[PDB]
Formats: sequence, structure tokens, C-alpha cells
Amino acid sequence: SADLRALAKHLYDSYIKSFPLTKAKARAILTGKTTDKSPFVIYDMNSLMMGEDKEVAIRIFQGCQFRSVEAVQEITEYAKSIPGFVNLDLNDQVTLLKYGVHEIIYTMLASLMNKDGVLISEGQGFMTREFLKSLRKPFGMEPKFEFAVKFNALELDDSDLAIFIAVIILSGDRPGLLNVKPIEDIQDNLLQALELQLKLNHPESSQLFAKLLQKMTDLRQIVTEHVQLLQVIKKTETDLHPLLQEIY
Ligand SMILES: O=C(O)Cc1ccccc1Nc1c(Cl)cccc1Cl
Repeated sequence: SADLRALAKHLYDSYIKSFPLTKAKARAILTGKTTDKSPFVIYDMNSLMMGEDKEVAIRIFQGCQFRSVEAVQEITEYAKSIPGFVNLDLNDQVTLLKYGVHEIIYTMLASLMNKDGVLISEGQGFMTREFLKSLRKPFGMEPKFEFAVKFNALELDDSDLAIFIAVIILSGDRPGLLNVKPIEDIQDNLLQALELQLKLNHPESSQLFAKLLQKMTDLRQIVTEHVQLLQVIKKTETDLHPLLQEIY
């Protein structure tokens, strides 16, 4: 039990060290807290180009593409610090990440979100949900917002997210994995540690562990729909990053 707690601290340390915008910073920026600075708000085309100070719809997709890329670099950096990940068969490390990064992006994306919009550029900016929903065509972050709303109601902090994200990466159901068993061995560990952490950090909360695993369903749905859209865009525009091209 003391070992699981120690494993939780490790993941947390590494999470802090791998992701410069945490959920705690992001919430401070959103709630006008004096620990951090207020963002500029992008709510329309006028304030959009007013906010680039700092086609529009194409410019914002490419922007999301560039931010996704950095996300992958940071998530990759984080995976290397999960005990046993770097000991795994190389082809599988690549496999696990290739299929997990999207799921993690949306998880941490919820960290940047409220029912009214999302933080961007390390909290410097705040693009509104309506402005995005009105962006066209095609430009329709709306399901990401609905998951965010549901997701953020669990009220997990960064030390929760750190373990949960580790679990996601270590998914032995990932397609085309050579050796499944060691990955599962690691995930079982992460899982058991997530169980204890949620039981210690949210004691009044019931079945939060179960509730937190169920959300992995929602994540699959989101990512499938995302990939479909991106494939349609790829055939309606002739002219992705070498990392972006790799995952897709
Ligand atoms: O612009 C932002 O920072 C939000 C954003 C949009 C698209 C893709 C990624 C990100 N941010 C982001 C980053 Cl930079 C790292 C880890 C997880 C997330 Cl959600």
C-alpha cells in the first residue's frame, strides 16, 4: 500500500515536470485567482484577428494541429517516466502512444475548459465555445466540450490525472501490440494505484474509480469521430506534421 502511494507520487512528479500547464494553474486562470494572470478572450472573427496580436477557420485548425503536436511531445516525455514503459518492446512503445495520445489530449483538454470555452497557448488565450460552434465550414470542438463538462464534474486534480493518464497509455488492448502481457502487468499496477489514490483523495466520493474508467468509453467515441473528420478534411484540402502524419 505504501508502494502504491510512492508510485502515485512518482507519476505526479513526472506529470508536473512534463506538462507546463496543469489543471490547477488553468483553474486559477479561469476563476480570476490572483496567483495567475487573466487571459485575452477570442469570441468572434473581429476579436479573433484582434487576438492574433497576440481563411480563419483553416488558420485555427492548423493552430489546433500545432498544439496537438506539442501535446504529443509532452505526453511522450511523460510516458518515458512510467515504470516499465521504456523496458517494453520498442514497436509496442510506439504502438501504445500512437493510439493513446488523442485520448489523453481530450482528457487534459477538459482541464482547459468550462461550459463557455477553452484556454489556449498556455493560458494566454480563451477561445469561446460559441465562437467555435459558429466557425465553418467544416468546423464543429462541440463534443469535446460536452465530455469536458461531464469529465470536470468528477473534480479530479492533477495527481489524479497523472495516474489516470498512465493507465490510458498502458492499454494492452491496443491493436498490433506484440507482447500484451507485460503492458497489462504495468497497467494493473497503475490501476491498483489509481484505486488507492482516488480512495484517499476523494474519500466522500463513491465509485469514482468505476466512474473514472467509464469515461474511457466517451474518449473512444470522441477520438473515432475526430479521425473521421480529419480524413474528410484531408481529401477536401490538398495542401500534417511528420509526427501528425505518423499517427494518422
Ligand atoms: O492550445 C492549447 O493549449 C489547447 C490545446 C489545443 C489542441 C491540442 C492541445 C492543446 N493543449 C494541450 C497541451 Cl499543449 C498539452 C497536453 C494536453 C493539451 Cl489538451
